[PDB]
Amino acid sequence: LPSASEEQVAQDTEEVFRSYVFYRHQQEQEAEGVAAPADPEMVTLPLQPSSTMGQVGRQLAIIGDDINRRYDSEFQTMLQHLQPTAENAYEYFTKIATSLFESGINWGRVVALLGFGYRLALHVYQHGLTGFLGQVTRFVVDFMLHHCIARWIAQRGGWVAAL
Amino acid sequence: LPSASEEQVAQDTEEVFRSYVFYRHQQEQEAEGVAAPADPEMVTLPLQPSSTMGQVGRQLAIIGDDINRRYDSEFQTMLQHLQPTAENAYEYFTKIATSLFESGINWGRVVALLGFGYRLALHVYQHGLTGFLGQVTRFVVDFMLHHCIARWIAQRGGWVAAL
Ligand SMILES: [Zn+2]
Repeated sequence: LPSASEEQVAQDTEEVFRSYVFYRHQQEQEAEGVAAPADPEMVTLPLQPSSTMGQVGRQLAIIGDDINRRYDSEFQTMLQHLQPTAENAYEYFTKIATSLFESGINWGRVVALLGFGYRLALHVYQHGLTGFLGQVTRFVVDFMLHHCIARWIAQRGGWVAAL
Repeated sequence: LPSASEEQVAQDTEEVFRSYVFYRHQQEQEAEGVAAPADPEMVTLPLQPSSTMGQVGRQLAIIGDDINRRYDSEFQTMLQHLQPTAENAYEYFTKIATSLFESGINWGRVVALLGFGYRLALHVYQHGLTGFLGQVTRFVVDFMLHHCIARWIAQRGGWVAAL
């Protein structure tokens, strides 16, 4: 039977990324307590915990905690310099996302991209750019569609292959 | 010989919309003088006046002056209520763009979409959201790609068919 198409995977990315952000933020609160950076937008976003995509984004947040520390530490330092406008956010997002996939696609790099979206969203919020988390979501969804990441994931069996 | 593909047209939209915005803003300055709403972002954006897409966006700005007055007057009134965040801008953009093409595609509706992008960009700038004109450009480019407007234009002979 047919598994998810490129188009279905590309649509699914919205929910995977929202779920990743939610559970990653929850994990950061668990690990850092009152030291965790505040972003109420990441607590209140749309969530369907029991859905397959909700489960996938959660699992990527969990495994990301252990495999993404390298990509992450740098992201934090290399974002301190970004200005809170939509254009600067887009330009930075696009340069870094492009660099992550220059030598091909793998699951660790997909998780890195989700984590970079997370850090970017958090940074712009901390610098006063509210109402932008949906925009970072759309940056991620659209980048993965047009840069053939959704196609690659469909070829691996869809987002469920990440469970 | 092959004319522009869907993909080529979709890419061309960036330059068409930037050129439309530039020349429409110039026309508004010519018609309104010191009454024209200020948006320096629309004067300094990237422009290639002699290119085909630069010529097309200019022509759409000119013919738009006479055919878009209906769509426009309403846009101005119905945007007064939009809040300056990326999310609200996206949600409004998407609702209105969707409504414009619900009963199909024609050139007047394509110009209406460019004009709505113009008004939205101007509104959010006037309400303090700077650095967002590229974002409205990307809303327009991506909407026209995924809503098969670029495909329709390719079927008409490409953006040059609008000259
Ligand atoms: Zn797209």
